Amino acid sequence: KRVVKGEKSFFLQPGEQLEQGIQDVYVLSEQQGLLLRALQPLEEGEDEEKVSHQAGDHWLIRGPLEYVPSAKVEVVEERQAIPLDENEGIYVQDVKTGK
Amino acid sequence: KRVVKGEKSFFLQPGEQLEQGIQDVYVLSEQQGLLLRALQPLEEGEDEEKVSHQAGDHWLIRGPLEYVPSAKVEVVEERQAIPLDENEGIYVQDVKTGKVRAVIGSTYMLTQDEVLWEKELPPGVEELLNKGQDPLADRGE
Repeated sequence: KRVVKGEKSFFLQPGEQLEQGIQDVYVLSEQQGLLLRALQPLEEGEDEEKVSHQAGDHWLIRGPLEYVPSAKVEVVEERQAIPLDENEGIYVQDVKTGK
Repeated sequence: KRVVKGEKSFFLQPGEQLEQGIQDVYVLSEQQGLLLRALQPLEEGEDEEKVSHQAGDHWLIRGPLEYVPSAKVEVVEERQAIPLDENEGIYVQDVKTGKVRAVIGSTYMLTQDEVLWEKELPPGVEELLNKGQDPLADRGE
């Protein structure tokens, strides 16, 4: 597969095909995040540092940004921030450790 | 038999055949593991060290990894990690030795040769556990 993003007009050459059609890019505020798992060992240098991810790793994207998924990356779930007043709280469970 | 993995396009030459078709590779997080038994003495150097396995050996694979089964390896069971809160636990039984114990605290995936044990209680004690919560509270009846 091959991912094409941006302003671009092209013809589908004989053999090529779109997977699901023309898709719109994820656009995210700071109240919004994406949970998305790797499928292969991959690298992505968005900032100066390089984040690596092994074959089954989930991770969380967040912030004012636009994100287009890679071919090696599947998107699992869209998250939102929970607006917590001071002296209000939730009970989270870190399921890797259990705490 | 012969196992072909990866991005590859080929023709089935005259005589050849697929065993069950185009199959998708096992992909595993750290909450997931595979139990899979050998059928012949085999070697596999995934890391620098070499693990050997005799003809009937089960073992457990775990982690962020992708795994394609060998022709000498049969897959028995898919495991998941049990999310255990602190001060919560399960009763595992190592069936090679027999020693049932209690593993309490962190999350736990049952290794090779471990099974879940069931703790039964004497009659009426379960009625005391579920019904009577706080004997300072509901001690009236």
